[PDB]
Amino acid sequence: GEWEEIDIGPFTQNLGKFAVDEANKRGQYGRLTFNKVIRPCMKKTIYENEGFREIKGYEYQLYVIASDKLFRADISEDYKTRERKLLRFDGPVPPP
Repeated sequence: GEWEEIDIGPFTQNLGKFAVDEANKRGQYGRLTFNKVIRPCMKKTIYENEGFREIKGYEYQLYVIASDKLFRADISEDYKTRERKLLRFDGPVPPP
């Protein structure tokens, strides 16, 4: 089980804000207005495959409501620099 459901608290809500912010720069859905992240928020941890198998970072799967539409966002997050990248942002997706 590489995936782990995490809370949808302020940190996760801000992850959804990052997703909508990046989705707006992408422009695939035009200007979106972040509303909230809903359950479930899944986090997968990515490890070094060599040595002490340290954590490279994380990838999240978020269901983000933006402009009254439900989107599925996938975000990578580096472990050391916390720099985040929007991997995928698809919608409208069915309610999870």
